[PDB]
Amino acid sequence: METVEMVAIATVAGLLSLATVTGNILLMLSIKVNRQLQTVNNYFAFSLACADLIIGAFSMNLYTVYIIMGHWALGALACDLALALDYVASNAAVMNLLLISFDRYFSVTRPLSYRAKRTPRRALLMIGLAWLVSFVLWAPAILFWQYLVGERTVLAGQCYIQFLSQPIITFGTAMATFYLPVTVMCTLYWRIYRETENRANIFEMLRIDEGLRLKIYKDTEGYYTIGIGHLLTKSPSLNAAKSELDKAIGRNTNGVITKDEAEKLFNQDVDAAVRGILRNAKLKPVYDSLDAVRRAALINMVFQMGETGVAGFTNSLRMLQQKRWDEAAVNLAKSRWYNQTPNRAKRVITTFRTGTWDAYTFSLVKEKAALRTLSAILLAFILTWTPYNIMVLVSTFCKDCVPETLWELGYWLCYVNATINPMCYALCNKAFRDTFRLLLLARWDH
Ligand SMILES: CCCCCCCC/C=C\CCCCCCCC(=O)OC[C@H](O)CO
Ligand SMILES: CCCCC1CCN(CCCN2C(=O)CCc3ccccc32)CC1
Ligand SMILES: CCCCCCCC/C=C/CCCCCCCC(=O)O
Ligand SMILES: CCCCCCCC/C=C/CCCCCCCC(=O)O
Ligand SMILES: CCCCCCCC/C=C/CCCCCCCC(=O)O
Ligand SMILES: CCCCCCCC/C=C/CCCCCCCC(=O)O
Ligand SMILES: CCCCCCCC/C=C/CCCCCCCC(=O)O
Ligand SMILES: CCCCCCCC/C=C/CCCCCCCC(=O)O
Ligand SMILES: CCCCCCCC/C=C\CCCCCCCC(=O)O
Ligand SMILES: CCCCCCCC/C=C\CCCCCCCC(=O)O
Repeated sequence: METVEMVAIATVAGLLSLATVTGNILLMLSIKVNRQLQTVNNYFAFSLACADLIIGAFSMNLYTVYIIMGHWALGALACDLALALDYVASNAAVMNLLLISFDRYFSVTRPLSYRAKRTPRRALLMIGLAWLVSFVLWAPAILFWQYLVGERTVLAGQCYIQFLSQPIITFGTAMATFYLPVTVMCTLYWRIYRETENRANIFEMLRIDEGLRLKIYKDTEGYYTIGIGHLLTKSPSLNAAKSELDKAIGRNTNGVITKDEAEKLFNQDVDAAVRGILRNAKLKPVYDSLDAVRRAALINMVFQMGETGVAGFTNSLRMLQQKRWDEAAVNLAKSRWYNQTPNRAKRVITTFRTGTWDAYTFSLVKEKAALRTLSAILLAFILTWTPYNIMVLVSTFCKDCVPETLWELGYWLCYVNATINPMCYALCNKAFRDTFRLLLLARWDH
């Protein structure tokens, strides 16, 4: 390698390492200095930043030395230890991406039962297990394969994993670390998006029909309430109501909350209502037989008159289960319910009749920062890791079709995931972008 080629590689790779270490330290410090970013799902983001910092500071720089020098010059022990660290960190990054996906999946699908289990303590446990599993999977095999086989067949000046002899063995690891995790995370995201779409529609339906209050008010029974009919306490005190509200949210609200915080309390109420319906012998067979649009209409009815109230419409419920919607509409309209709230009742009835959102003009699904960041980090993983994993796939069909130069570029592209991952958080999350800019401007002055 000529002197001009050595300088050019050192500059580009050096600047790449600097951008990787800076971005991941900015991600870690943002969570540390800003309390609003100290959420359970950001514990996994911090854990991912740690794996990416190892890639940026260690893997990128030791690989730059290996490229420039044209061989491994640090010995056999340093080779096995550097490979163990590189593969353990890369595998830990994938496991944190799986931890982000699964956490967001259970918090959107089950916001009541899972949120009782979703604590920093359990997050710290899952983070530690993801790091330990990654260590036990790679490090023993990398260090001790030579002793099992009886010879170290990796030549002096070379540095690669000996247990990955046949490309089919490498393909197995590619299936385990990329192909299967990607399929799982894409399936998870699909269910998350679908659940969010359905839950937002119920939120908008009840916002029109019941009403949304961002400040503490009193219900018909005189009890302190907030959002869309969310009971805070039955105690005749405002301080007791503020205490229950601060406990459920996680900040000093002082009686005033946001639409997003009200949507979070609403989704917990939806799960409690759906839990009731499935436990109710009169409401369970009709709910299971109904589509997502007509299910929301039933929940709306439950929110207004309760479980026993809706269950009292024996003939209407049976006709809805029989898919006789025009006939069910007749019985539901000839009730005390229709006489008390005719506008809300006719909108609910039309929904049962058509199975569409024609009674309300509904907006498209507003994708929150959480959902947006999830697809960004998942698309970033696929983008950067695809070239190397396709090269492994090519190798199984034809032995030496992939040249050494291409493996090197595939490895570099793979490392780029560590660089663009903090950029995804900055692009999708406003709170991250502002903290990043705050930390950088403070470092410049002074
Ligand atoms: C024939 C070759 C065998 C094929 C390999 C099959 C192994 C299945 C692995 C992951 C499934 C993805 C689901 C993710 C949940 C499991 C988390 C886990 O422990 O997987 C570790 C994985 O190696 C981290 O890359
Ligand atoms: C868990 C899934 C697999 C993830 C892959 C595994 C391969 N690495 C590139 C390894 C590059 N490399 C060398 O080729 C020689 C020695 C060396 C020392 C220190 C750092 C790097 C190297 C990118 C991610
Ligand atoms: C050197 C600065 C980095 C440039 C950015 C990366 C762009 C991709 C580079 C591809 C060119 C590498 C291929 C060179 C041919 C020599 C291959 C060989 O015979 O070993
Ligand atoms: C080379 C240096 C790179 C490391 C920089 C990252 C800074 C270290 C992070 C500190 C974490 C802040 C301490 C807060 C502990 C929270 C634990 C808890 O959940 O109770
Ligand atoms: C070589 C050194 C690297 C060590 C690898 C192990 C990484 C383990 C990850 C760290 C645990 C994450 C803790 C979460 C941060 C808490 C932030 C906060 O709420 O204040
Ligand atoms: C369940 C222990 C798995 C070991 C931790 C390693 C991290 C990678 C796995 C991610 C799954 C975490 C999701 C929480 C467990 C729910 C069980 C399930 O439905 O799969
Ligand atoms: C992944 C690490 C593998 C550990 C190998 C050690 C083998 C010996 C077996 C002992 C394991 C028993 C410890 C169980 C943990 C205590 C229960 C708990 O609180 O979770
Ligand atoms: C968070 C990381 C974001 C990733 C950044 C990638 C930005 C891609 C956009 C740059 C424009 C260059 C692509 C132009 C298309 C060329 C098409 C062609 O081949 O003719
Ligand atoms: C199994 C746990 C993983 C171990 C990770 C530690 C890896 C560190 C080793 C490699 C870097 C070598 C340090 C540079 C010194 C070279 C001096 C020389 O021998 O010429
Ligand atoms: C010198 C070795 C280089 C570092 C390699 C890192 C891999 C080792 C893995 C096992 C240690 C367990 C990880 C730490 C868990 C604590 C974090 C937490 O639980 O929040």
